[PDB]
Amino acid sequence: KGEELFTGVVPILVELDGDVNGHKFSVSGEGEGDATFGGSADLEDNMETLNDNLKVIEKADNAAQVKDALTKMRAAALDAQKATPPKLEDKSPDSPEMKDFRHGFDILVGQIDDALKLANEGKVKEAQAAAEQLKTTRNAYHQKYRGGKLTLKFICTTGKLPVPWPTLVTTLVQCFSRYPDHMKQHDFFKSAMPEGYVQERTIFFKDDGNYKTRAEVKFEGDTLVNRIELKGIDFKEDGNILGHKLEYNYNSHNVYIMADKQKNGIKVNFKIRHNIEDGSVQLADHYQQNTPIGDGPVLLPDNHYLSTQSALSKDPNEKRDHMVLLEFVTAAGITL
Ligand code: HEM
Repeated sequence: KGEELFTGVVPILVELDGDVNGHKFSVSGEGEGDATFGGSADLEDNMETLNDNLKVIEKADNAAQVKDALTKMRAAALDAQKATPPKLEDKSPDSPEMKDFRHGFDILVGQIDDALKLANEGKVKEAQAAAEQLKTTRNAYHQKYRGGKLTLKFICTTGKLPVPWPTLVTTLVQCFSRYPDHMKQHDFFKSAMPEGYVQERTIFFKDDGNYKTRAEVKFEGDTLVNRIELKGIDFKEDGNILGHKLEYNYNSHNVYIMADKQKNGIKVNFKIRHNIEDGSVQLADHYQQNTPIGDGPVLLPDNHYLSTQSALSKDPNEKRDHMVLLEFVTAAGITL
């Protein structure tokens, strides 16, 4: 059926026309997605350890906490180094790709030791700053070896963007989520293809204006395309959106999905958390429905959720206003 069109890498194109508070603009993006699910219990678990202990470091007060945490990551690293990631199952253990994979953890352990030295000395601040640089390695290596890669570069084609890039992330292809083999009957998104689906949202920015978006996601030839119109009203000119007070980063979220039998579709809600420069957080409340375009039948799911992670970055050679996006996403909430 429609999931078959996602079994390999798929080229993507994104076009957005926006008007916020009268500020018109256009964003155009291209890239690819890779929705196939493959998983390793061992890596999953090593990666959980790594992930949790980084957060412990970020919030820690004293060196004792940071040392303890860094030591635990180091074990996970060396253990993760012996695994075979799902993306490289078919590769020889001594292949160039598997060597690079292992080399990724040689860098990572190197960086951890750097952070250990600073921690042992009592330099908690400096250690936390050295712990941050691990993220760069994670991002580089996730982009080569982690499953479900969605990758896209977006350019503001009308010049300077009058809203922060982070606020447009959600709007700018949930058909590229990884549904685990047992949850494949709950994947509305892929099921609707190639005729595709209409995706509508209202996004309420706490104590500021709202965005209201309408989009068509469908295959145009071999490309999965996402085309959106977006109106923003009621934004405050010294607010976080129009005042450009949002940090250039993105958090991880749960996206809650349920069937909407009335509309042969799905209703969807979540709350995006946008970090602000001063240290505060600004909530973006998402209300969403999806409706098929075609008359063909479509999988209506049970309650479940998508778990998301995103890295935002820049192309050092790009002079236009832009955003590079790396994103991994997995359906969850239903066992065997
Ligand atoms: C501090 C650094 C890192 C963190 C915080 C981190 C975190 C994570 C997280 C949270 C996941 C998702 C696990 C899940 O889906 O349950 C993951 C997956 C993965 N990571 Fe990392 N990671 C880091 C570094 C690396 C490095 C250096 C590599 C490669 C050398 C790597 C390779 C992978 C792979 C292949 C997956 C997919 C696991 C699977 O699907 O079985 N990671 N990581």
